[PDB]
Amino acid sequence: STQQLPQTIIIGVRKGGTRALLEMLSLHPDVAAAENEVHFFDWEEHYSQGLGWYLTQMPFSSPHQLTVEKTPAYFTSPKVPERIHSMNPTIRLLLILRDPSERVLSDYTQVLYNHLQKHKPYPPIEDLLMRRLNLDYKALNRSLYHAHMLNWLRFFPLGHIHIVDGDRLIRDPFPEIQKVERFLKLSPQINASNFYFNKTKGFYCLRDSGKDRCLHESKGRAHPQVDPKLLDKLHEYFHEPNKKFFKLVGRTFDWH
Ligand SMILES: Nc1ncnc2c1ncn2[C@@H]1O[C@H](COP(=O)(O)O)[C@@H](OP(=O)(O)O)[C@H]1O
Repeated sequence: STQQLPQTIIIGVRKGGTRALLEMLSLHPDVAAAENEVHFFDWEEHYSQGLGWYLTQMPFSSPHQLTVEKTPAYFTSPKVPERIHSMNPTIRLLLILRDPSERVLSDYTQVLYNHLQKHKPYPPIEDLLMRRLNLDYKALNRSLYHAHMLNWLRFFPLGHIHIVDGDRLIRDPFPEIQKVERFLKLSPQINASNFYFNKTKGFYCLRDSGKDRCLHESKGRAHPQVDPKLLDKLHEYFHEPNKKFFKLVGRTFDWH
């Protein structure tokens, strides 16, 4: 066993289901996953240390294993594509995407939770979204998939960026995971019996080697109720950006 630079990276999107994807992929015997978000290419304190530092953060892997890490920030970080390209132009990238409006709500809910833990006030999402639609709200920008995808496609062939349907992963993960295995040239080792639905959790959980487990409590939070009129501004806001994205990647998703 040795440390190797990652042959694939889960690059985002933030709140798209990056942890679920990593854990599920790690069920494969030929996959070695970094346990934590590495934040190599996006944090200057990390990137300035060089690829040698990145290598030290990698899991140890056997000769027939792929090494993977997930850092959700990469996708929406302008500087990151060029840096990854510098490390490895032929790398295979995984991008997991959810409905952009739902992703916005997921993003808000996490930041709300962060504030609650610190006993700090945080405004209802309506306050952040409206001002007309508030275009200064950073979570909106992270859902502009077309805009960010353009930066990546300058450096990487579309064929080397596999898009995981995050909505479908939540509903029925196995078929999505099968496509990831194929994309990565992995043998189809994962099976439907590796997944079981937990009604208490409200999400699918993982079964392997006799051990059963659901994702961390921070994964799968209830979203707030939103003024319907505001939700409609939200859906409308993304309607055209979605069209542009569908044409860019040659694929449509069942989004609002
Ligand atoms: N099996 C699973 N268990 C829990 N959450 C899952 C899941 N599969 C997908 N997810 C999604 O992963 C999201 C978090 O993504 P990330 O790890 O990138 O932050 C969750 O967002 P929500 O908490 O809004 O429901 C949830 O929707």
